[PDB]
Amino acid sequence: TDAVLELPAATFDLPLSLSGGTQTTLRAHAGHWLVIYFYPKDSTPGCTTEGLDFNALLPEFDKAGAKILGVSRDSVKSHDNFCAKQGFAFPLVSDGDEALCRAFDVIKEKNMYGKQVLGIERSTFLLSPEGQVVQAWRKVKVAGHADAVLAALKAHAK
Ligand SMILES: [Cl-]
Ligand code: NA
Ligand code: NA
Repeated sequence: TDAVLELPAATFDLPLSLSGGTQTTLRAHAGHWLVIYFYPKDSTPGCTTEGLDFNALLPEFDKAGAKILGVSRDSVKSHDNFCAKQGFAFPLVSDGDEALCRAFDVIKEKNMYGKQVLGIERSTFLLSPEGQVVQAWRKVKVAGHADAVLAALKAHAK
């Protein structure tokens, strides 16, 4: 009923490779809120702006007991370099095979260049403590986004 998106059961058990060399799974986050933001490419202007915006708000996400994960299909090493350069204090998922991206349906197609071109569409999701996707943002406008996600989280968590 409150879900806005249904994920395959297996999604919650996918091993997600993180910056720093460990793995997580969505099921491992049971009991707390989780913000999952998808972005197209490490170390590009919009993606850097977005990551820095979330990073600045971490204490506010902490107040709600929430954790954040950023996701792109860049490698672990790329993610390590991006985190270190920018000072991010939350993890980045290296979704190299786009398994997590496909589960959230963020790989979108555009007819361009006389081709059918597939890519990550900037998108964010709020996952409840019981693993329901209760809010989505797609074709994300970076400016103001992290603030809006925090506000929505607070509204849902209260
Ligand atoms: Cl959705
Ligand atoms: Na960088
Ligand atoms: Na969760």
